[PDB]
Amino acid sequence: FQPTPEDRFCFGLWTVGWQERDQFGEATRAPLDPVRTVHKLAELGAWGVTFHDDDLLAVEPNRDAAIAAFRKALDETGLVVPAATTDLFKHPVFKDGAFTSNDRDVRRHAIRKVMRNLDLAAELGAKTYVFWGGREGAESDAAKDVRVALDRFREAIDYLAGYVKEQNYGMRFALEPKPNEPRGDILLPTIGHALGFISTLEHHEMVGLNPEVGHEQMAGLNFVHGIAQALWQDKLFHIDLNGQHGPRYDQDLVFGHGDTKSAFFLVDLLESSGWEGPRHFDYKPGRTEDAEDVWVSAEANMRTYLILKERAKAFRADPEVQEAMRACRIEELAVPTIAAGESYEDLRAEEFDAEAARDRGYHYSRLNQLAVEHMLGSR
Amino acid sequence: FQPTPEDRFCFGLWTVGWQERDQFGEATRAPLDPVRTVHKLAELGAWGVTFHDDDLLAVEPNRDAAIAAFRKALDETGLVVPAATTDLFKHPVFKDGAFTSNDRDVRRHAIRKVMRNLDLAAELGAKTYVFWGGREGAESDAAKDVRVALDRFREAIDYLAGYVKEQNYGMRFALEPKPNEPRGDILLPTIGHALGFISTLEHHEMVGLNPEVGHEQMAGLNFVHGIAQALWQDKLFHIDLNGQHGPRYDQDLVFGHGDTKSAFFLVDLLESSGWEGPRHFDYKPGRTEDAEDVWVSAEANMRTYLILKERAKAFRADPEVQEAMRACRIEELAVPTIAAGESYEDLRAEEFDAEAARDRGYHYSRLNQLAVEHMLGSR
Amino acid sequence: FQPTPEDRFCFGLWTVGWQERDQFGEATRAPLDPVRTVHKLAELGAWGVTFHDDDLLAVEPNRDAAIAAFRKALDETGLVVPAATTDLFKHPVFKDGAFTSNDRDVRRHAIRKVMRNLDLAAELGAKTYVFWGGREGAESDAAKDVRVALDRFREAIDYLAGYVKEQNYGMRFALEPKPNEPRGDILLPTIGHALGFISTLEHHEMVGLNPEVGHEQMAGLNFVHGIAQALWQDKLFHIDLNGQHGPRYDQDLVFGHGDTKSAFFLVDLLESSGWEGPRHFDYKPGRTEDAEDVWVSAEANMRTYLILKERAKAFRADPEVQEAMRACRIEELAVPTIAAGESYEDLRAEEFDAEAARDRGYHYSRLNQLAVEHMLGSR
Amino acid sequence: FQPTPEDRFCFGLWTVGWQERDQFGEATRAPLDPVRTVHKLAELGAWGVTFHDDDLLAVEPNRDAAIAAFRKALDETGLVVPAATTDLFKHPVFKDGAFTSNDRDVRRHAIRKVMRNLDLAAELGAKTYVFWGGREGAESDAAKDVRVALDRFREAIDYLAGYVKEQNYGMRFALEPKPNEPRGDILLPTIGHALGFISTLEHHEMVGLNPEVGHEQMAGLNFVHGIAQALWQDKLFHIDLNGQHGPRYDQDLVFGHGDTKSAFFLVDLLESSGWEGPRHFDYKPGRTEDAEDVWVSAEANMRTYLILKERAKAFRADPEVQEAMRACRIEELAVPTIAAGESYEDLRAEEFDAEAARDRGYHYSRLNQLAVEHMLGSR
Ligand SMILES: [Mg+2]
Ligand SMILES: [Mg+2]
Ligand SMILES: [Mg+2]
Ligand SMILES: [Mg+2]
Ligand SMILES: [Mg+2]
Ligand SMILES: [Mg+2]
Ligand SMILES: [Mg+2]
Ligand SMILES: [Mg+2]
Repeated sequence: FQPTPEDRFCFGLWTVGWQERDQFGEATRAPLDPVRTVHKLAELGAWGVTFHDDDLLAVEPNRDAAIAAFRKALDETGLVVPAATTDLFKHPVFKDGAFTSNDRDVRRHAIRKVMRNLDLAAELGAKTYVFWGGREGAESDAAKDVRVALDRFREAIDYLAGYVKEQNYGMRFALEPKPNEPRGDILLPTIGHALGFISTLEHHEMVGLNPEVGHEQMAGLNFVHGIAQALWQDKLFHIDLNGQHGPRYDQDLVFGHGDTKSAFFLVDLLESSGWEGPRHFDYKPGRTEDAEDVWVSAEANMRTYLILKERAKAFRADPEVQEAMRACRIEELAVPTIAAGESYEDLRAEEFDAEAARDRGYHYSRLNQLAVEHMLGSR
Repeated sequence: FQPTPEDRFCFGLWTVGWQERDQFGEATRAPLDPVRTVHKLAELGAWGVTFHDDDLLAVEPNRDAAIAAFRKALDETGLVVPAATTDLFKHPVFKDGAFTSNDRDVRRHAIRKVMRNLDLAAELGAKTYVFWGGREGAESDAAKDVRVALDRFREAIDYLAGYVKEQNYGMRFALEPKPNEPRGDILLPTIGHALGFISTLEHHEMVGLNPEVGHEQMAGLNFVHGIAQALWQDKLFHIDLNGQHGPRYDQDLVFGHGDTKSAFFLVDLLESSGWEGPRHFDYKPGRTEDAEDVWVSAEANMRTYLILKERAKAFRADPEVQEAMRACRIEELAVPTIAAGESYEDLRAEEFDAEAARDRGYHYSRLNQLAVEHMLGSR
Repeated sequence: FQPTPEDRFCFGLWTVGWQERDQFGEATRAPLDPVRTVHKLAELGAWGVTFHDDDLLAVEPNRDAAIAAFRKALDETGLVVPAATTDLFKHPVFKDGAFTSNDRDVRRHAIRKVMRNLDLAAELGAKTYVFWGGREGAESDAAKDVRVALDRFREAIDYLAGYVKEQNYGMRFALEPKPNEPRGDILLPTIGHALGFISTLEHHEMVGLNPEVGHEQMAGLNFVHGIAQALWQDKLFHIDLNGQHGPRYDQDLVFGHGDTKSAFFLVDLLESSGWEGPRHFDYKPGRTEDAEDVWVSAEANMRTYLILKERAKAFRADPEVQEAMRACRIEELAVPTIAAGESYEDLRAEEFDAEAARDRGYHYSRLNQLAVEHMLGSR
Repeated sequence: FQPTPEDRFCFGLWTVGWQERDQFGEATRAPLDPVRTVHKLAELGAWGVTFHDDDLLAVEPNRDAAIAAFRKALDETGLVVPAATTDLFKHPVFKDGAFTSNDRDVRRHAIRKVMRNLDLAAELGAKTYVFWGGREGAESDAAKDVRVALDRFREAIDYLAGYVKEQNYGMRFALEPKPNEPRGDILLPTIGHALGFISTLEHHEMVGLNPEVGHEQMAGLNFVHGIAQALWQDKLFHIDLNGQHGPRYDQDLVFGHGDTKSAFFLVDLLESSGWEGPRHFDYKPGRTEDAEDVWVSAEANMRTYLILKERAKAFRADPEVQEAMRACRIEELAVPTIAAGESYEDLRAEEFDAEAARDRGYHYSRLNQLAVEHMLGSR
């Protein structure tokens, strides 16, 4: 269960570099030099790293010197930068939003900040750029008219998309939904809301999703179903893997360590679909954990993914599972409901005896049990 | 606070006619004759009624005789039928889904059942047809590949949309999202997921949403924000009003009796946007309630809406509120971030002093308090 | 992974016998003869069966004949009856509550109904009697003063406890908490609330808990922590095992098929604590499932428990895990904070350098990863 | 709606003094001098203030000078200190717990820190001392054996209770339940769990609850029902008022601004029960809000409470409401189920015709609607 380059595992600098200052307590770890993160991640088998613009400054406040030290580390290790993003949430000026601040001068500041990091991302070869609208939203319904906020959100995203097209950066945008926290409610709270928003964009073709396991689970939604819809619409441009124990604060646990059963079926879907995107982890080591524990937790993300991958591969390869699937008539769902040359009257000429068929079973008990037994390594 | 025809209040037959058989107990009220519902609703000031195809049979099992008695009641009262829908969830053959049953013969049965009621809906003048995919989904991830289920869901909806176009019925379709119950997870679980799905339809122009207060709240989402996005995309084709106390079983309370503050801001948004759709109630009187209580609860829906409407009208008309809104700079959100003749270099030529502006306040405390005081009738 | 009598697995008649009529659809399975359930469960390795009084009537409406057929089946198989309970929730007269109905004649009916089944339970050798107050509660705050409802709840439970003492039945009572459903909120909504209530009872010594995995999880609570507190107070008199996917309707999935990670740690705690109670399953096979699927799902409960038991046994036996636990200083939590002969001034004479110790790590990353790897059968 | 001393309104220093640094951003307000808070709160009509030990140091790092400046402000204003508490959650040494840290030296540090502030609280006349175990818990099940953690929790609380008895401080302890945040799960997660824990204490008589509106609502529980049980057990020693929008991060909104309907019924219960405790607010002004907004938000807490108090007083005084309550037979719940001289055979001699009574209604529709109409100020 050792990670390989083909696994395309990657981490944000802000994950292993998180200082673990929470709502009720001080930081428990010192700032981590991104240069050390790049070397330690490379040594563990990570293929790539991602960053917010300001992550580069964790120990070096001079932006030019911080960028140079980052690139030197990437040169020495061969670590790739598949994606980058903007910090539009820490600085107090974004307290009311970034792209959707009431204050026009703040909105323009946000756009300019992204443009500078778009420039840097392209030079590093990042072909995907992530947008998490963490400050876009409100704590009360009177504070923000969401129709007008979406006007400004659409305006910012389409403006930036036209910018990258003018520069011929060849990049795609990935919107990261989140239902709440730090805002009482965040705009585009789920995979679905972001998909609906994307379809109104002038530049819709180059905008897709960066769904996060824990974010959809904060709303109690099924992450596997959401990823299925993202794949179905060809909008899975990025993914963020972690763990979460349902609707509460964003926990950012190690992938597989929240809803493990859902993680098993997520890996099953990613692998079986042949999705070729990076397996990116957006997690926090934990406030109990020291500097050495950090690398244990980074390894744990990749190892858990690899174990679940083997379990899911064995699950689908098992003749007992393929037999159970046929008993459930799962493959019959792929047959079109309507035939190619079939008219409305052709359809209404056929009848169905619903009373003869009312006692059909679908035998998911067997398939469900084989799935669980495979996950637990007992088959 | 007496309802008028312009209020466009309507009820489904299945709401006041619910027998109150739940997961753990028998029915507490006898079947209600739809003819009596039409007369009692008309007497209370309702403008319209809606129905599932099979609702018409509550006391009369002969479909032709049940339709005739329904139409006679509608004739005598002047009650309108703005919308109709299909029962694709009670009969055991739909236990695995209707449009997304594994069994092709069940999928075709579902389509034919809808087509018959589309025919009847058009004759009654319903110009909106509602689809709640209550059986579409699964209790376990192994049971249903959602990519393939969405293929079949899209296929059914587009097929039916082409049917109504061929018949020149002039109707629009309204998809009703729901996150769970009766299925462990339902396909298209939120307003967002349905919007994303609609955008892939061949007949996307004639398909929109029927969001339900309690359904989005079962996922902890902000119903006012979701309706705002539906309005923003011009997809609010129908609405279902009721109450809910967050993530639990679907409660179907009287509108305003769950999250009252959210109901206040929902009415504020519906009225201020000028949305002209019907105010439809999808609720249950309650298992403690007898046949007479039923009509008290129906009146309570309309009365609560009307009180909240007056409170929201007074809220926006208050000079103190308009002053607070200006202090918050709410109106400045409507100013485009980017000017019409502004280039990228024009934008990057301007700078922003983020440190000079870090202590700006937005003064939502005052606006929030005026909103609450208006809701509570104290202003 | 074959069940043995020492595993003490048991099922309620209402679990495998559930007809799968839900809030939105008809029953999909026919009534199941309890006689057949007793034989089929015995054949699968179940050790015991439990029942509501009225479960015995599923196919035989004559109570005396139904009891006789039940006892004959138990005689032939050697199946034990460790516990019994009362149906105080199906009949319409309980629509407002049973012990806490406003109507005094309903409260007295409830008490008499329990007394009759207490009599039958004793004859069958049940030494634990379960109380699920499923109708005790309200949908609105105005409907039920909970202080007065708890007066009546306490009165009923203490009255019944004195009855069983007068009869020398030697039984204990197990209160089953549930946060909601079918009521908007149920009285004694969690393990905690039931413990607090029990401590006010005259007969507190003979009253404890029947916690259910899915019930605490409907409130987002940690079932393992709750069982730990129940064990800590010596009040775990019964347990109900199933699965649930967080806050939504009560799902009654196969044990281990909801939050599998929590199920792993629950089995770890039950086994390591040496708790000797029965492992009772309160689940539903599923509405997609036919009569044959039912027994697959019953077997699946016991098999999943047994696999998790082996994984947890291997987890604790692993020297790597014991080493990780020592690194975390887990065993040091068992050392009393205060020594036996230590005064307040002795304690205040010692000082602690909090700044020297601020960077201590607890190394849960390693222990967490070993736990997950053991659950997944990879160690 | 102007606050008076009899309203007993109070605020923690940490509420209006919160700097609004959250999980994703910097502080937006400067540290607030507690001296200014005492004067500004007094001017607004607050009756009291409470504090964590370390709150006194917000602008003055010398503890003796900070205490002296605090007491001078209290002298000048006549503001009372009804309660105090300990910061056992900010400092990194508490990252694994305070009373339930694995490390014995940390547990003893926690106890000594509380003892010093118990000493100061007594001098200020605080007769209630609050314990929020915010760091007591875990993010994973392997990290903390809750049985052993509760041993140490009980040990600390009983030790401290014996200390205050030895000193003759005459104070009572108030345990503050919270389900999660900052820990994945917190020990004693609800009102119920704390009540059960209290009943095992040697010093149980002097230990009760400090329930917080938003904390129970984070678990989806009914705060009014929980307060009812606390009152019923005579354990409501303190209360914390704020607002929350269901299961998500702890929001700390202005009281009445989350679940307003529940706040209405909470005020109804507090006032009608005659509970004489302080009405304490534990809230945050909001990250959008500046130094002046802070006092608007403090006033808003008291004003919202007072408006709801008037609405609830008018509700109960309304003859229409008393008539509706009688129709519901609410008063009949107060009649004991069993008569004083009634034997088991006397009870079993009476019979109940359940079929004659199955169609009784309870008419909560009318009472519910009158309650909502009163809350909205329309009666
Ligand atoms: Mg996150
Ligand atoms: Mg992320
Ligand atoms: Mg509903
Ligand atoms: Mg509906
Ligand atoms: Mg259950
Ligand atoms: Mg149960
Ligand atoms: Mg709080
Ligand atoms: Mg508090």
